Amino acid sequence: SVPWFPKKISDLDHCANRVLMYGSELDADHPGFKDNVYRKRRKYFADLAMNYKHGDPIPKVEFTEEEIKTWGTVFQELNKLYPTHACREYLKNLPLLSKYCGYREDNIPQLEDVSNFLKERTGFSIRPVAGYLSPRDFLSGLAFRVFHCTQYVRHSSDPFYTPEPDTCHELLGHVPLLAEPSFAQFSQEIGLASLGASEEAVQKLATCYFFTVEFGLCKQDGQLRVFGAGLLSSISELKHALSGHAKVKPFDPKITCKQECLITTFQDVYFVSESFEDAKEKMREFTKTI
Ligand SMILES: CCn1c(=O)[nH]c(=O)c2c1nc(Cc1cn3c(n1)CCCC3)n2Cc1cccc(C(=O)NC[C@H](N)C(=O)OC)c1
Ligand SMILES: [Fe+3]
Repeated sequence: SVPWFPKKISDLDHCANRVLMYGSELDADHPGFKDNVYRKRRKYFADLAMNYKHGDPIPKVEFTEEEIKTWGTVFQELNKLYPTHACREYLKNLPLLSKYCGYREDNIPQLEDVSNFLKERTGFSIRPVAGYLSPRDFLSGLAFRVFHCTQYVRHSSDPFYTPEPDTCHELLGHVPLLAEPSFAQFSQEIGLASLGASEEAVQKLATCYFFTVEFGLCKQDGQLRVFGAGLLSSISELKHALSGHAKVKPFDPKITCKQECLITTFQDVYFVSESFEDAKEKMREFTKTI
């Protein structure tokens, strides 16, 4: 029996509010685990996502100057690295987001503006998410070109805190590539493949997603470049990825899906896609077997 899956974009209303672990219930090792002010702020962001329904404009948020500063610091340092690290598709769309969506050191972009930009570019849109979803539900969003996005900012105490996604990771890591048609097609086809798929096939697709969309490397004009959003929002690992101290394998779904996804350290291995079009072709061949 096929499990329930969303049939239209508004059906994600019934997936999105199935959060297994809420964004306000912080990890024990979270930098703001003892910060009562930060906890209330996270509960505010999580209620915004919980009350969101498809069709709504995404609520616009007044970030605090503390939150702006944290973004600014991350923004400054990553932008020094992008020209020598990021893939050409990333570098092409970043300036368009500074122009149209307010990407500045002194301004955190709003998800609604970014979502309206993505809709025009690739038909991708944003949905604020109140915490961790099952891989089935999270990936099911991509089937309708919906990216479930966190809206909160990481704790100001530790601005290089990379384990959980925050809105800095979404905006600097994911969005510039969701504005690229070839990548948007690749992402959506992961989403389509998981709709009603077995729990086994969902987990394999999630693992391929992790080592492409989140931590992928690609070869361009003979060079290794970064396109994974988790690398593009992590100063330390972005540098580590294109250094000679990291192990690298070609992207191959049948081998890639066996790799453990690490959470609290650098990845043990990164997979290199030849291009987004080729990765998409490899996933097409792979999904037919699962
Ligand atoms: C396909 C796998 N996947 C999934 O099955 N479900 C998701 O909901 C999900 C996801 N993949 C991303 C997107 C993502 C995740 N990461 C990065 N981008 C950048 C590198 C760090 C991890 N999400 C959305 C999401 C939203 C909110 C929280 C978490 C979360 O991982 N919380 C930390 C930890 N899980 C936790 O709850 O406490 C131990 C993830
Ligand atoms: Fe991510």
